[PDB]
Amino acid sequence: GEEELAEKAAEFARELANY
Repeated sequence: GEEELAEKAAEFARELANY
């Protein structure tokens, strides 16, 4: 399914909040 596509966008997000 598309579970690796969520872990990649889910992380770029965590770094997006630190900015």
